[PDB]
Amino acid sequence: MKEIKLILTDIDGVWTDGGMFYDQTGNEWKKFNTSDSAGIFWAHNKGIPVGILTGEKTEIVRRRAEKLKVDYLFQGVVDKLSAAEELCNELGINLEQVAYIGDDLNDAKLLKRVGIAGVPASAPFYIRRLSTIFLEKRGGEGVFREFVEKVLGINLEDFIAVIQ
Amino acid sequence: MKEIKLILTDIDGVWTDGGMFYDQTGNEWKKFNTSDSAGIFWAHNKGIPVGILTGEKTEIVRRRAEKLKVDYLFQGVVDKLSAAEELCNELGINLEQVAYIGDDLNDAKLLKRVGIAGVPASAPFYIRRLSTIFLEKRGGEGVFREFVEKVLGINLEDFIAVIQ
Amino acid sequence: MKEIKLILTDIDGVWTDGGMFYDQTGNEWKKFNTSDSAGIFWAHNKGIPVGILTGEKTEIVRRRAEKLKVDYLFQGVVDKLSAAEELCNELGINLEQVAYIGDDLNDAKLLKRVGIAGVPASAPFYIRRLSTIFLEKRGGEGVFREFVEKVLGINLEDFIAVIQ
Amino acid sequence: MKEIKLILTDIDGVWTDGGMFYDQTGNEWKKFNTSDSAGIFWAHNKGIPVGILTGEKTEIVRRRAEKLKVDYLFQGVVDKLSAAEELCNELGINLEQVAYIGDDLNDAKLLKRVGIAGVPASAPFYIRRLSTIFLEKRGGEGVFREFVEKVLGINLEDFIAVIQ
Ligand SMILES: CC(=O)N[C@H]1[C@H]([C@H](O)[C@H](O)CO)O[C@](O)(C(=O)O)C[C@@H]1O
Ligand SMILES: CC(=O)N[C@H]1[C@H]([C@H](O)[C@H](O)CO)O[C@](O)(C(=O)O)C[C@@H]1O
Ligand SMILES: CC(=O)N[C@H]1[C@H]([C@H](O)[C@H](O)CO)O[C@](O)(C(=O)O)C[C@@H]1O
Ligand SMILES: CC(=O)N[C@H]1[C@H]([C@H](O)[C@H](O)CO)O[C@](O)(C(=O)O)C[C@@H]1O
Ligand SMILES: [Mg+2]
Ligand SMILES: [Mg+2]
Ligand SMILES: [Mg+2]
Ligand SMILES: [Mg+2]
Repeated sequence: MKEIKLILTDIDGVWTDGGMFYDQTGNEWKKFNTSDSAGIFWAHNKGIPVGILTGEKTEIVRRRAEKLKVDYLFQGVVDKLSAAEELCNELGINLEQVAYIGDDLNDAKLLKRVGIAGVPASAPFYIRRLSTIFLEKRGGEGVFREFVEKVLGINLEDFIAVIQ
Repeated sequence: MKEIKLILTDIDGVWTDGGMFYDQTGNEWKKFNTSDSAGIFWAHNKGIPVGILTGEKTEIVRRRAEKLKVDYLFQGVVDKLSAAEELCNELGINLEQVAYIGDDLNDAKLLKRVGIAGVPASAPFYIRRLSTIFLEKRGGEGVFREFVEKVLGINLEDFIAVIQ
Repeated sequence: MKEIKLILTDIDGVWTDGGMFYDQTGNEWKKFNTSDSAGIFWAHNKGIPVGILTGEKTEIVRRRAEKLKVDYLFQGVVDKLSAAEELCNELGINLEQVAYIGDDLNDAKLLKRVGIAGVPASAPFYIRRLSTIFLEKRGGEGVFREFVEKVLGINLEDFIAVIQ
Repeated sequence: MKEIKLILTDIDGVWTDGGMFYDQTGNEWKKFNTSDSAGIFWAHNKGIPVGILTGEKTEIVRRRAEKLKVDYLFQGVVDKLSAAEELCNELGINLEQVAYIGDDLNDAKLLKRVGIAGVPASAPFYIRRLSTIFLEKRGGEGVFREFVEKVLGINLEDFIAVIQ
């Protein structure tokens, strides 16, 4: 499929089902899926970097990005298209060489500009229709992994090669 | 769609799937869905205030309401119809100009009196039948967003206009 | 529906989906569903007490029981049939006048001896086949409410009566 | 079913749906399903030890292993096949007498070598195809219980015998 040099991803509604847990004390949680770490694995296996673009800003996400050895983390991003363009500048690539997955309004402008756009099955219809590949999985169900595997054309042969 | 001047909403079973998480220490959680924040976005985009009426009283909900810039928050409400009527008086509107979404016994009197009544798909059947519009989504699945988008007639053109 | 004078219930797998959340510090959580409180409402409306029999013993459940004004709470119960017999003996009640809902091995002896036995849709097949009424809901989905409404014959007329 | 002398299991994605909950303070949760404890019950009832092999290392799992009286607990395992072979050598059994359930890349080598391999319905397709028995349940839904019951041929007669 289309050649990709950078994989970018939103968090809420992609790495999660959109859930934001609040308690009585000011603490907050997100629920990640260990399945998604394999998306980082396949990307790094093919020598492709992964960056997170999120509108939120939390220690939750910083620690998760650390655990998964994500290459870039941008939090509190107000303009994701600008952020992506700037990062493309740094790497000497075009948006045409980027695969991005997001699920909501703040992702729309960037989704429309990238080489491959992914949107989970759980997303609003007017975002889902921006997706250029079909994703079966919902947010939090391992849809980041699904996206990476499809974008990179990971097949049974690739699997067999890594489990020797 | 009927003219609407105020959107009101329950929390438990609408903004959540009814889940109430308890630990061993007296703390408590709810799980919100980031998708519902777009309900506030659309309402405010159309100049319409949003109010929360809940029979619970928690810091959980105080914090979530603040995060989403909800216009009105009423907690520990014992009589939601009276509460809605009083707010209408203060605003110079009548219940026929209100859209309300709720899911259970304490919402029924108000559901029967508003201009547009919404009830999530997850709700008890005797409450569900009070709904005057069909909602596909369950509590916690983004059903508040679904309600707002339906009530305000948010369409593709409206979406295209905001992502420019 | 036959005459019922006491409604008894398990917690894990009935009031919850079986979920037991553990953290890194020795704390523990359960997720309840606010829908189930209506089960207590209907029982009390009909003048029927509710008791909890659970094999676990937690502050989680003590607090939840208090919040819902449950009439009886017995925790750390090893022999649920004996516990039920002893409670009923204090109240003058025959097991045939009891409705009990449970979901697992420790509930089977009691389920086989009560007037109405309920088992959630999510339960192991060997237990589900002991249910004497059909319950559509899974643990944590409001199946306690479902059980009470069916056992007490709660219909649209009862609903109309409480909201008028 | 074939002769089994040891049951081994992964945690994340088998005993859970893969969920990893992070808060703002460095704490972490997993959500277990009480249903899975019956897996240990049946195994011990047939005189068969159970061991956990997991690549994570948490107090969460120490606590859950203790609660369920699991015979062996190995965490931070990087090579599950080697760990299993070493354990087998110690017990004087071979891999053909082991039943193992896992869901992801780190489980594949061992799944290919055991006497009975189980993989939950929620797992990646290239792992699921390694399963030698059909499992209907997803991670966190009681799939460890399902695996044990199938591996040990637990039938209605067994159930009847234990509830007398
Ligand atoms: C070899 C491997 O893939 N390690 C991955 C593990 C396993 O999925 C986990 O140990 C299963 O139990 O998950 C992480 O720790 C995680 O999602 O938190 C990230 C890590 O990159
Ligand atoms: C521009 C915008 O829509 N901001 C909304 C964000 C994004 O949905 C989030 O940043 C996605 O990562 O969610 C909130 O913070 C929230 O649900 O907590 C409310 C806020 O109004
Ligand atoms: C009138 C009524 O139903 N009160 C019930 C409420 C409402 O369901 C809740 O206020 C909705 O927001 O829930 C509880 O507080 C609860 O489940 O914790 C129990 C209580 O008996
Ligand atoms: C007799 C029995 O099987 N006890 C099991 C209980 C019951 O399932 C529970 O008490 C239901 O309320 O679950 C555990 O405590 C657990 O999953 O934490 C393990 C324990 O082995
Ligand atoms: Mg998002
Ligand atoms: Mg409600
Ligand atoms: Mg139970
Ligand atoms: Mg796993």
